[PDB]
Amino acid sequence: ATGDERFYAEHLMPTLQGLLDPESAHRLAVRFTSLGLLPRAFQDSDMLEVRVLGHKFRNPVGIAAGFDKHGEAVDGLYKMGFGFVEIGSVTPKPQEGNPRPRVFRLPEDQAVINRYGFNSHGLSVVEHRLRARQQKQAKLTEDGLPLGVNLGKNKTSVDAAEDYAEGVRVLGPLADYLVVNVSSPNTAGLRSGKAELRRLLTKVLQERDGLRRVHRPAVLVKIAPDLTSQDKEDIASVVKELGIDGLIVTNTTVSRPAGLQGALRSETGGLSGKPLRDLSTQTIREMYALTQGRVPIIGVGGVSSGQDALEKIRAGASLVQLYTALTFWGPPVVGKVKRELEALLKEQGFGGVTDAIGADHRR
Ligand SMILES: CCn1c(CO)nn(-c2cc(O[C@@H](C)C(F)(F)F)c(C(=O)Nc3c(F)cccc3Cl)cc2F)c1=O
Ligand SMILES: Cc1cc2nc3c(=O)[nH]c(=O)nc-3n(C[C@H](O)[C@H](O)[C@H](O)COP(=O)(O)O)c2cc1C
Ligand SMILES: O=C(O)c1cc(=O)[nH]c(=O)[nH]1
Repeated sequence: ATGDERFYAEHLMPTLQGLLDPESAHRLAVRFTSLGLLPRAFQDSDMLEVRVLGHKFRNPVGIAAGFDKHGEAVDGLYKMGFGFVEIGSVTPKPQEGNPRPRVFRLPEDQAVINRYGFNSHGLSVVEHRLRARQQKQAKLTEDGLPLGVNLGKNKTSVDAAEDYAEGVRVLGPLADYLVVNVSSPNTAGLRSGKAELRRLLTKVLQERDGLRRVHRPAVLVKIAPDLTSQDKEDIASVVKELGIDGLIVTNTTVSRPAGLQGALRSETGGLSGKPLRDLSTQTIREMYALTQGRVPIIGVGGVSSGQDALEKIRAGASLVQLYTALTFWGPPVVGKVKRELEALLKEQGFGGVTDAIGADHRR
């Protein structure tokens, strides 16, 4: 462990989180990151490179959606050491989200509960923000640092599929991949038969296919950790039938695992961090098997170490993301996870990340 890792985790982060409300802490982090005011970041080795979704990824550790909802801090996030950045969720029209407070810390559980409710600057604002750096991003992507854009829907929209279609049209041309986020716990009706998922995704794929080739992103579906076995079967079937490019597994949980200690455990919202970790890993495992290992998965939920990352990779993830760990460990967590993952890959006889993807299924 580095000097910075210990100082951030043992002293700086607990101190700052003790002085700030949770949403203020989030907002300041976005500001600092946007300005590049960051501790020095670990040099990515060849072992960490992954080729998937039509792109090179210099390392397999990404920032999950929700940290940079409005695409304000993309360059700072690459500076932090992330191999890829996902922004959003972005809704078609601007919207405020839920009333404050809407983010809650559970430090005794290394967890967070949020009910932001898709607060979003909206597609137009985000479009113009990404256009301002569109060629810089093209070079970053060529250098193995791709960009994902996560699409949401407005609270009052009467046609969910049209909201996602609008997102594809507006931000698709600026993204390496898009995410159809049908799994927020904090918008009424979002997570809801099989035929309607098929309908929605058919429309999204048609819109994507209508973009010019150099502006044509991969399309992924991000799913909840709270799905029934039937839901998971159905999703796998639809994904294969339509040629969806990948899955993001998982969003936050509306469950409250036995054992949570935080005083705020019974707040409404999605739970993230350590209590979500294994529920998410197991969802990756099931989705990989249901798709015969032929559908790339981005694994997310409770990653704070190289071991956590490798467990998701071995379960079937090609790439991982984190968010909640950053709230407790700060920016040095990114180098920590990468260093630990490289060490474990070597210790377990893997030539690189690619060799470990889905390795548990071959035992
Ligand atoms: C879930 C909302 N949330 C929270 C509170 O739960 N904290 N938090 C968060 C909070 C963060 O720091 C808060 C305390 C801040 F900015 F005031 F220092 C950070 C973070 O990485 N900060 C940071 C940075 F951007 C750049 C340099 C140095 C630091 Cl310490 C990253 C985070 F993700 C965050 O996003
Ligand atoms: C405060 C907060 C906001 C989030 N916002 C979004 C979002 O807008 N869209 C989305 O798909 N996921 C969102 N997520 C979920 C994360 O992307 C991720 O799936 C989940 O938090 C699990 O990862 P973690 O345990 O590493 O945080 C959010 C999570 C948190 C904590
Ligand atoms: O904006 C939110 O409330 C939100 C969206 C989402 O997809 N996941 C989450 O945990 N929160």
